[PDB]
Amino acid sequence: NGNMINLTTDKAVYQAGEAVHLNLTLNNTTSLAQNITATAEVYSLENKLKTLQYTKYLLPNESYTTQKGEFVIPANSLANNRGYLLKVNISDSQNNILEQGNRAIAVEDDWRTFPRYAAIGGSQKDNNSVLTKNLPDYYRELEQMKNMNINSYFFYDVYKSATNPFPNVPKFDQSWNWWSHSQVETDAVKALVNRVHQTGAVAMLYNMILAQNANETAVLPDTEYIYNYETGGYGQNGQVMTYSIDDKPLQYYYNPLSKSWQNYISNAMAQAMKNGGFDGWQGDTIGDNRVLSHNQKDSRDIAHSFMLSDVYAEFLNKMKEKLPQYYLTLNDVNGENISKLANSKQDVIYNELWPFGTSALGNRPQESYGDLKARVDQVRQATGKSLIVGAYMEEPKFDDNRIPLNGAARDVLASATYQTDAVLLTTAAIAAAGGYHMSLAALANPNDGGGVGVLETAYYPTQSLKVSKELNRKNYHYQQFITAYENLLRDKVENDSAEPQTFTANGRQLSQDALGINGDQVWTYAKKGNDFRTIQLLNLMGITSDWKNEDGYENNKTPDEQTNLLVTYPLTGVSMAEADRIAKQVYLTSPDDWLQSSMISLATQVKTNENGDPVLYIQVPRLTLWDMIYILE
Repeated sequence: NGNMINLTTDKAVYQAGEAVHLNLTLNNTTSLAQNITATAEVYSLENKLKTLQYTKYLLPNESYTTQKGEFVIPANSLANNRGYLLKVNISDSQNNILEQGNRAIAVEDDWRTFPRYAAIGGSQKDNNSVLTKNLPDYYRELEQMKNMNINSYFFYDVYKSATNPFPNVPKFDQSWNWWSHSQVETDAVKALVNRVHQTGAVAMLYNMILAQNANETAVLPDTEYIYNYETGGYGQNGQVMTYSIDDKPLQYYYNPLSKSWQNYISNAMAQAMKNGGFDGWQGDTIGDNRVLSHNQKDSRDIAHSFMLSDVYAEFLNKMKEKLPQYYLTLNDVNGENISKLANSKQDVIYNELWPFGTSALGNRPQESYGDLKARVDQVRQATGKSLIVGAYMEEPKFDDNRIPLNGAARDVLASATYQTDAVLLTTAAIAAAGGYHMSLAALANPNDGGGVGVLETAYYPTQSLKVSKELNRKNYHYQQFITAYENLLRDKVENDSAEPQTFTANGRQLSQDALGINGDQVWTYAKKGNDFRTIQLLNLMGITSDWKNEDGYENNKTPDEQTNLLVTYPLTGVSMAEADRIAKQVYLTSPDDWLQSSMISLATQVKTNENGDPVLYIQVPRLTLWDMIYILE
C-alpha cells in the first residue's frame, strides 16, 4: 500500500539557513498521454506555508523524477527547531488524485532538542561482524533512515576493547565476543560514520565507562579499582568488582572517583572518536553496586561505602569537561536514578526500559504503555529533556530443546514476522508522551527484508523475526509523524489536568483509565503547550496494555478500529467567545494509513456544563492506532 512517489531529500536534517533539495517522481499510470501534476504543500502544523508544484507531460506509463533545483525550499524559509510536513498529491489532467504521500522536514541546530536515534550494529549472518562487504546493505538501510529524518546513530559493539575502543588498525577481533567471535573492519565503520554525516546526523560510539576486559593487562594500578562492599554477584567483599560468567572473569571495574581513570578513559575515548570520526559517547555500565575504594577495601563500615550510581553525575560532569566538543549520555537502566542524575551534564537522556523494572507510577512493574509514558514524564519534569527509550520488542526466548519460553519464540519457529501493531503501539505510546522510542536499526540483516530492523533484545544484531513490508512502511509513516509534529509532542508541552473523554456514537464511554495501565479502552489524555492543547488517543480497544508483546501473535495487538467517535474537552475558565474561536480551530492528525500525517479540520460543537462553562464536543472520524487532536488556544 505504499506510493511510488519516492519522495527524497538531500539530507536527514537541515539548519534554518540551508535549502531543502527535494526529488519526487511523477508516474503516469494511465493509458493516456497527458500532463501529470505534483503538488507538495508545505505545512507548519495547520498552516499551509507554501504550495510547491510542477507538471510534466508524460506518455502512458511514462515516469519522470524531478532534477536538482526543480523542487526546493530555499534557505531561511523555515523557522528553526521545528518540524514541517510536505503533503504531496499527484494528479492527472482531470484532477483525479493518482497517488499521495507525505514526508516531514526537520529544521534544527542539532539533535539534542528532538533526538530521533537509531542503532547500527554487526550482521548476524556474518558472526555479528562489521564488514566492508556489507556496506551496500548498510547504505540501503541508511538511505531509508535518512528519509525518516533520523538525526543520530548508536554504533553498537563496534569497539575493540573497553580500554582501547577504536584503534588505528585495518581489522580487529572482538575477543570479548565468545559466542560468535565477531570482527570489525575499521574502514567499514569509518564509511558508515561518513555516510551518517553526509545526512546531517551524528554518530555515537557505544562503550562502557568504568570497565576493563579481565584478560588484558590492567591499564592502571589497583589503587584505582573499585571493590565490593558485600559478597554478591560481582564477587566477594573486599575483592575487585568483577563481572563473570560461569566462574570466568570477563570485566573488572574502576572507581568513578579515580582521577587517573577519569583522565585515562576520557583520553582513550577522545582518540577512539577521532579515529572513527565519531561525534560523542553512548555510555554504559554493568549495573549498580555498593562499593569501596581501594584505601577502604577492607572496611566493614557501610558509611565508608557508596553506591556507584551516587557518583555517576560527578563522573559524567568530568567526562563532559574533558570531552567538550563531544556529545555524552549514559544509559540509566530502567530509569532508576533520574533524581540523582538530573543535573549531570548529559546532552540527551537515554534509558533502557524493561517490563520488570519498577514503574515511575509507583509500586507496580513497568510493563504497560502507561508506565512508558510515566517514565517519559518523570524525565521531562526533572530535566526538561525528551527521554530516548530503549524498549526492545517481543524478545523471543528459547530453552535448549528450542522449546519456546514465550509466545514470540513460537512465532520464531513458525518463521513469522514481528507483530506490526505491537511495535507501532509502543512507538506511539513513547512519542505521544513526549519521548522517542529508539527502535529502528541498520544491521545488514536478511530478516529485515530490505528495510530497517526493529530492536528485539539487548544484543542489537539479533533479528529472530521478519520485518514485514507493512511494518517497514508503517514505521516510516510513524517517523514522519514524530518529526512533523515534534513541536506539538515535545516542545514545552506538559501534562494537562483537564480530563478529555472519548465516546462512541451509541452511548459507550471508551476512555476508562487515563494512566494507560489497563487495556480495552481508547486511552485518552491531554497535553498543554504555549498556544494550544493536544488530546492523545491511543487505541487499546479489545487488546491488552503490555508494551513488550512477549506473547507475539498469541496475543493479538491490532485494536478494534473505531469510527465516528466523540471526544469531550472541558474549557473551564474560558469565555464563550474564545471557546467558539477555538472550536473553529480543532484539528486531527494521525500516522495511520488513512491520514499519513495529513491534518484535517474536525467538526466541533461548544456546549456548556451546569455552570455555563464551555465544553468542546469534537467529532473524530476514525481511530486506527493513534490520533492526535490539536486545539489552537
